[PDB]
Amino acid sequence: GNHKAALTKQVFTFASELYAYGVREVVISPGSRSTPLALAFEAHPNIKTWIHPDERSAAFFAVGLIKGSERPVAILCTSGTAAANYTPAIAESQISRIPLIVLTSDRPHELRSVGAPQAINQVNMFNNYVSYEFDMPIADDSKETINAIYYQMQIASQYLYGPHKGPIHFNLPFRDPLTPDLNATELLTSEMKILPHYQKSIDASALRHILNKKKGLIIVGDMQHQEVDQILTYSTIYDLPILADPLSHLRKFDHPNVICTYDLLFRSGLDLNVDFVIRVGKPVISKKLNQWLKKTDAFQILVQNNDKIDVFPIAPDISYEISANDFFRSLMEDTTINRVSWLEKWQCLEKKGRKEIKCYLEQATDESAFVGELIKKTSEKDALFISNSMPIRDVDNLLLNKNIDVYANRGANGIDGIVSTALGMAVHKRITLLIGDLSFYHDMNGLLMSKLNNIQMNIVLLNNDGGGIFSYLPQKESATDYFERLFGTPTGLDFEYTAKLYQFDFKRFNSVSEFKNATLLSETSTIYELITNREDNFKQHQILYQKLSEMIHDTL
Amino acid sequence: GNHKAALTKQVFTFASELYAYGVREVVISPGSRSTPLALAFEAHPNIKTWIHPDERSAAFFAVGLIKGSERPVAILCTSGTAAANYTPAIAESQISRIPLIVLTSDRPHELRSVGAPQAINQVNMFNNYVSYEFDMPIADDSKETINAIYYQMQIASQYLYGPHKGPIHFNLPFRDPLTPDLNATELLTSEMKILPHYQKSIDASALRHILNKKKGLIIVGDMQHQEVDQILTYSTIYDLPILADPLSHLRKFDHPNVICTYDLLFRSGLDLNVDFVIRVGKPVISKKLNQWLKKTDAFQILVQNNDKIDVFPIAPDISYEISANDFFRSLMEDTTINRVSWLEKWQCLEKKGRKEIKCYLEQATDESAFVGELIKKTSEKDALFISNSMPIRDVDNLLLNKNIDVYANRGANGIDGIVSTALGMAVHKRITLLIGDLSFYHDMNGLLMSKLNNIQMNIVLLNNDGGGIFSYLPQKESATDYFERLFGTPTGLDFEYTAKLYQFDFKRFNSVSEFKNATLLSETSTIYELITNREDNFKQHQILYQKLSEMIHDT
Amino acid sequence: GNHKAALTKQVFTFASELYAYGVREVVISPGSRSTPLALAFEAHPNIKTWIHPDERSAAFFAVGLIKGSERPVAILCTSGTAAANYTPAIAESQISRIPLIVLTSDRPHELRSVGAPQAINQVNMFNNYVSYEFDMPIADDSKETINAIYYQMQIASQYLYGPHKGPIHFNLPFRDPLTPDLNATELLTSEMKILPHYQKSIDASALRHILNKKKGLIIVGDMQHQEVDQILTYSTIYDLPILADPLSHLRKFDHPNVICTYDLLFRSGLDLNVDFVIRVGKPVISKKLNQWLKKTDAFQILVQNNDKIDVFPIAPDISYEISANDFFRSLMEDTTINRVSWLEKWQCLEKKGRKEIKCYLEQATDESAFVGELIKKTSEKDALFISNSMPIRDVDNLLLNKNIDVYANRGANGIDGIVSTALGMAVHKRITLLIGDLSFYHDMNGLLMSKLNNIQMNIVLLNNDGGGIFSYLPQKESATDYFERLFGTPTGLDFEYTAKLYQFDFKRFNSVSEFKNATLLSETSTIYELITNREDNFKQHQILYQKLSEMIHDTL
Ligand SMILES: Cc1ncc(C[n+]2csc(CCOP(=O)(O)OP(=O)(O)O)c2C)c(N)n1
Ligand SMILES: Cc1ncc(C[n+]2csc(CCOP(=O)(O)OP(=O)(O)O)c2C)c(N)n1
Ligand SMILES: Cc1ncc(C[n+]2csc(CCOP(=O)(O)OP(=O)(O)O)c2C)c(N)n1
Ligand SMILES: [Ca+2]
Ligand SMILES: [Ca+2]
Ligand SMILES: [Ca+2]
Ligand SMILES: [Cl-]
Ligand code: NA
Ligand code: NA
Ligand code: NA
Repeated sequence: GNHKAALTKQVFTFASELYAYGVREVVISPGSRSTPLALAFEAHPNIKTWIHPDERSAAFFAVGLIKGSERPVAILCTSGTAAANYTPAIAESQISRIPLIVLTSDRPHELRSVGAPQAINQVNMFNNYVSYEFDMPIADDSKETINAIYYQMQIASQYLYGPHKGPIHFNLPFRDPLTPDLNATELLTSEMKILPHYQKSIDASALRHILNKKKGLIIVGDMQHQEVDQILTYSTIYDLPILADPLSHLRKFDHPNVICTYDLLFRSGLDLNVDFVIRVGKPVISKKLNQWLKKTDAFQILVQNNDKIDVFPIAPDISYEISANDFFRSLMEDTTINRVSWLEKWQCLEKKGRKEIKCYLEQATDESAFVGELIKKTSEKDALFISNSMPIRDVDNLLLNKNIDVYANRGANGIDGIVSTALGMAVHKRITLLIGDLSFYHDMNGLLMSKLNNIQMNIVLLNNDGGGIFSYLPQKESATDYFERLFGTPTGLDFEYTAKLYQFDFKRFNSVSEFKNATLLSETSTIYELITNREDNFKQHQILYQKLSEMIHDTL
Repeated sequence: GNHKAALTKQVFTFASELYAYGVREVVISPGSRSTPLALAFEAHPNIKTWIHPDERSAAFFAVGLIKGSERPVAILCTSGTAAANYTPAIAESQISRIPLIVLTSDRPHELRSVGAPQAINQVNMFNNYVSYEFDMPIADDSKETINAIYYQMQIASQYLYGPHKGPIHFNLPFRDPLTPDLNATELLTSEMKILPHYQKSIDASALRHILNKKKGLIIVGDMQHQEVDQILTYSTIYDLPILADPLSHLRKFDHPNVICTYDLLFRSGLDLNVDFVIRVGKPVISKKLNQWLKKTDAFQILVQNNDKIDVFPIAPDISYEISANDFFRSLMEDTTINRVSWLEKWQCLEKKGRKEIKCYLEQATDESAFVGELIKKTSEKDALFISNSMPIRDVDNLLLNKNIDVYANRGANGIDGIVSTALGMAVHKRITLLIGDLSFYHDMNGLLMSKLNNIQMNIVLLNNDGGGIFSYLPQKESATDYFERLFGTPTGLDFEYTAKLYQFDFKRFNSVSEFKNATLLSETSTIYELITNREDNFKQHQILYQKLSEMIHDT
Repeated sequence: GNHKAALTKQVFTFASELYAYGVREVVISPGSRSTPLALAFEAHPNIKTWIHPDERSAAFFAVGLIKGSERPVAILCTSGTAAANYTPAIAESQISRIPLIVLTSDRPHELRSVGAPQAINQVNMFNNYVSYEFDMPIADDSKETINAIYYQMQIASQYLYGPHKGPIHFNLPFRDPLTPDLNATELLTSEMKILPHYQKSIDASALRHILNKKKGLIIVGDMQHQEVDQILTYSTIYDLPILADPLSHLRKFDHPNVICTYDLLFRSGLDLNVDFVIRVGKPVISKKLNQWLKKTDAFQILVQNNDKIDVFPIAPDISYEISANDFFRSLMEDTTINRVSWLEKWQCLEKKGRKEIKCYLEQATDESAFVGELIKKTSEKDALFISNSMPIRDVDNLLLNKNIDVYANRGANGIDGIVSTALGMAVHKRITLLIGDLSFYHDMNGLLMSKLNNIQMNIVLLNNDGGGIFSYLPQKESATDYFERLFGTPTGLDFEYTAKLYQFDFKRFNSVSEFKNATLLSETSTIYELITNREDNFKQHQILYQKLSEMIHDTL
């Protein structure tokens, strides 16, 4: 069997070469044309498989496995609309730099024709998002077509780790008959390639005249899956305040120089002249702080550990493509700069601000109170996955010194795929998901992975019956007559039926009090639905956004 | 063994199928990777080859071969930047709807990699301009890789004829070794395909209220390689004036209803009220007429025999995708109205305007005087290829009732590849090329085909040492300190040396008096360089542009 | 009016910010729609313009200015097929990593429509080649239209200098009226931005198990515009032979470990067993050495100082993105071993090989002898620009220890734009061009830059009236009847007329004896045409390709 041999050799060598570069699990979607490679993944004894019927949720689930395992994961689907369902997670992968390996199976080269049944053009179909894309040769007996696997995987490997990391696309034409020879297990190897690892440094001589000024600020944004330890060391030696995003992983250390309440301080009118700012990582969540960067005259230095850097919210004076740890290690040099006065001011504001939050949280009965209680209930060394919209903004204002991790899909900021991404992380981590009802409806299909494979994850569902974030927009007042139809968008759905469909336990609370004396338990994966009111949430959030306004004028 | 026989079969079949759908000649550029299909065309007894070392001029030479033969023509190049040089003529073919078949050879799929030596991405590299692009499978002995030719040639044929006409692209990977079995001549077939022929008609009931209004106008723009006879029939029966562009192929008939001086008329301040206009073809050359279309309140009907209709310069009231003949034929079987005084008003403007042009052409000493003489010197039933920039504007104003044809690359309006396109038509037609010096410089490499292949074609070279069209720009006054350097851009080239290099005879005229008593009949192809001055040309053109202002006010 | 001020503020700020990021030259092509930006470049007192009517040659001319100045250069053209003529130089810039800045002028959105007169789609029209593309907004009075220039310029700057270097695209729509206010000279500023610099390092310990083996080779390909000195330092300490390409810039040092005759050695039948190879830079010219790399089972390391690494001709076992100097200074932490015998075998072969080459050049009378004599004549510390096809193969075989630099277009290996690229380099460096007749005809229009602006550059034209390189192909014997028509392609042109047209001096040599006893350097730029015969060249080259056979007796 000349064809069966070549197809088996190609498909089994490809799966092993994916293993050789770090792939340990794949998410497969059912289909006919994907048969040869699907069987290779299942037969390979060191590649775990996950079968997912929904291609959209499957790709977001794989994004979750990548964020949880810190390894590249591959997805495999058949030809046609299946591949088109990958685009949302591929788009989030592009911005968030997720090493997602997209494999689309195709008809053989001689049979392809755009416009035929189930025949879209798949070659370079993700060109808008990926940095690597290749159309595999058809399998034959020659040595050159096998070496293409080694040749192309070596090129592709530069996009799976380091700063060039991002989604890649292999298009794989397969000729009938499709089923390979399952006896050739000798071609299912488990070798391990040596991966290149670098270390960077910069000469900061021309920068010491800035860094030696007194009123300096370190601003750390999204830093999931990066190391941040040397940021704390530089801050301790040089007395520099750190404004730390929730996704910076820096608030859990309880560092005496970490400022967590900056979004409330700036919202309430904090206005200080600062000499320089060191923006590290992806942008922060705080709308008000990002707007302050577009107004300050401070010297701006941006530090980001990826290629294709974007300088949101404003072009800095210099942009460094380097890891935060390597950057701050180049900056350590004995100097006699006293800025204790500058640091003691920020340490003092943060003290009073942390106190005012605790006073608001004692009298709060709104959605923000529910979020504060979940923060209190989360065990140390555990993790929260926070959905987009308001949950991630409440975490910013409310997470202070708890030793926990928070994760999010803060790349494209979509409300899609949150369930699937959280579940993928729960495969490897102890995580609890916090989500609004619109995102929960968006990726309801994602719960199938919990039902079929018993992935342990509780879900804290905030149900204010629509889009709450829009209450804080000007259209609530300038388009009152159309607000609830265009922006409210209530579903009115009974999510207790969702729990029974996907075999979650269900509990509903109508006040923070019942939530306070309850206990989240890992006996089974359960959905806790907390009922809030969007109008009530807006009123109470307004109270919170101006709580610090008195201390600012008082400290002045 | 099998490889040579599989490669021969695929490549000889592909060449034979191209013949079956209309291809009779190809323009090959040298290279190694293009070996198998290059030898196929040369071996095929009914496919003529042209070998051109400059891929840019080669693609424009193919465009000319298409325009002169009215049959699709293929170009073949090797992998790499050879394919990238095709892009200018591919972009011109997208707008002008030229059925140019673009064949790029590639390395085999298993060896492909963007960034390797001589390795750009050729798959869908012309996606920005073509309506059909295919990456062929590597040659096999199986029937399905051979049937892919029959399958994709049938799909690609819809872009070679009719309204979907335009450029198409095949990327052909070839595996080493690349030489085919030249003795397998049985696979070099010469079948001829039967092809669909349609006729269209529209329901004109909801257009009769417009068409029965008196003050109507038929505006015919670019109609190259299209049939226009029923336009004259409808105009005769219904007393409608025809504002005929030079490229409409209508001015040569000396029809009593064809107005040739509309551009000067509208330049001189014509401001008649019009009930409706029927715009047929691609946009006209006249900037002033296209501005008037953005101002008139007339009912606008657009008629174009091609898909992807663009509606320059303004969206009409209705757009019909139909040939001109099939459009006017569907309106002919109707009753008639009396609009004779409207037709005669226009006929009187044309008679006096033509009399004023004859007067101007006796005094003038500028570039437009040279152009008018060439029209007079052109033998009847012969053709002219007009460059872009000023020459196409001067033909618009000066070509009246002469029985000649005029062609031009009026899609992208590029100054590139003019020489090669003109020579391409010259293989099939009696053609004289009129061209400015900068465009002559641009495609000087295109002259190689005249030397190597003995293409009889004379060249009238209008040399004013720079870009004369920019004299009529507001920058000539508003940016005078920088004008000559930025817009003038003289070369100072002695084009007699170009004539010697490419084995052209040469003659240089400094005045229109010498050119008038000269003769363009030549034993060998020859280059006539006519020396003019850009400022002198600007000043005399402004008199020409305003000449009809007094006669217009006397109507 | 208001439009004239907003337009002026846009183009004057755009041109200044280009200067701020390093642009000093711009090559403008005439057109109407380009008027605003064209006058801005002319009016700017510290940007020099070149005016070129042929966009194809113009873009290759800019490539040469980038190579000569080692700065980014911008090109500007009007709408339509003018931009399409840029494609070949952009393709070469993609592979060779040339920071070519492509500026295409476009109609405003109200007149943007594919199919309209002179209206091709220009936005992302270079998606196939460039690393950055942007469609500028139409100028208006808002500050954000200006701020987009500062924002986008910082992003685009990362593609102009480092390992991410490559062609970038700006499409700029301009609305009538087009003339800017030339009295607003205050907006044409000459600030200079600070640009980041890094130093990388790898952990040599991961390669330890390989680099302690004795039969190791360093193979250095195209390294032009790169630092190369630490390769010599590393090879000296560790006794490693260096096979050096002409474009490696390493042959001009007479380093005891540099091998320049490897190609002839392989052609002459050299067989060798290698423990490891370290491939540095872009691929080597030698077909034999690249074919050998596909057959050896040595451990292979690839090191390139650019992103988007391709691994031609075979997949290495590991590949590093790092400069050669940073890589080898990292390998300098290892202790040495004993491979002195291995080095001696290579040093002895190179000694006899150089004597055999010198012997050949005394006897040869073909195209080869002309090239060998041109190298001898060239002044030291001057430079050659070598065309593709045979001249670059002959320089590989004949260039030994002459103290000169060699440059070429070795990305896409096209025969287009060679003349213009050398001329661009001659503006910043002392260079003589060596080019075959078919490539000379291909870029004949590029000589306009020499007539108009009086660039000093001699041209050595190897005229054999056809494609000489195809003599060495299997087609010469397999399809001999069609060879002259399809591969020879004689033009029969008398290039004395080309010299008169572009105001060059002309001298024609029919014998190597005439050429050896002549003087080339002169006050005026000269075209030296050396008539040779393709058939005799093939035969004499056969003797050269076997001139080193009597030195090879045993496998290395
Ligand atoms: C895929 C996608 N569609 C739409 C949006 C726009 N969007 C942002 S927030 C939001 C509503 C989120 O509602 P919910 O999850 O209930 O949270 P809440 O606003 O109540 O906190 C929408 C539709 C988006 N970000 N992503
Ligand atoms: C490829 C290309 N580049 C630029 C232009 C812009 N352009 C239009 S007309 C013109 C000048 C051409 O001058 P020439 O052919 O000498 O004729 P003249 O204006 O003197 O009549 C130019 C550069 C173009 N049309 N095509
Ligand atoms: C743009 C382009 N077209 C075609 C080729 C294919 N090609 C490579 S070398 C060559 C011949 C070059 O001839 P010439 O400059 O006279 O050099 P010779 O072979 O005689 O040394 C050709 C056509 C190419 N590399 N690039
Ligand atoms: Ca909600
Ligand atoms: Ca001119
Ligand atoms: Ca030659
Ligand atoms: Cl030497
Ligand atoms: Na498995
Ligand atoms: Na033939
Ligand atoms: Na200037």
